[PDB]
Amino acid sequence: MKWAVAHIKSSFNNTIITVTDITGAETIAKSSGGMVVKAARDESSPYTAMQMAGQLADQLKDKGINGIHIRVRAPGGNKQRSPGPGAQAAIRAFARAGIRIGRIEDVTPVPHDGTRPKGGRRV
RNA sequence: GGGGGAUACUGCCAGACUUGGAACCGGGAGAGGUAAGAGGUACUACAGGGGUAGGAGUGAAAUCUUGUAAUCCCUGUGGGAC
Ligand SMILES: [Mg+2]
Repeated sequence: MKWAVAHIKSSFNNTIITVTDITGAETIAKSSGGMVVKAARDESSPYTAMQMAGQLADQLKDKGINGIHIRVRAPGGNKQRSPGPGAQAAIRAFARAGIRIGRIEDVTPVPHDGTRPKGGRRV
């Protein structure tokens, strides 16, 4: 019974995923949108997220881990705040890969009043 | 310009009257003001540990950034705004 935690940085342009142990100071598997898929336009797709979850599940099985919690985050703060579409797709692809999922937490770093939000309002 | 009559009216004279404003007390309300301090989270700087082919961004791209190990993750120490 080995427990791991997968970090999913889901954006509107990418959904990088890295898998660590409980302490988090050691990583096991990692794969971003462009790590396996060669199109930047399709790096944030749910199909790319399921491909990343599948290609991480076999490495997790090789390392000896069958269950991972999910710590999903958006960029957060002075950028995009809500989680992207790749989070639920990655977690469902992990659950369909055989890897059990327990707790899933949305841990996007939320600022109360952080630095100045870069934006153009209408543009 | 100057005389007589009137006293409502307004201006003059001396009080008063409490409603108008002014002053004080009571339990409450308020992102009211200055002064001081602490705090919240995020960000960021460097350093350390893990890990290894891209991260960022776009309508799509490229500059930019990354093999001097970035992205992501963990630890720690400072930073200024908010
Ligand atoms: Mg403009």
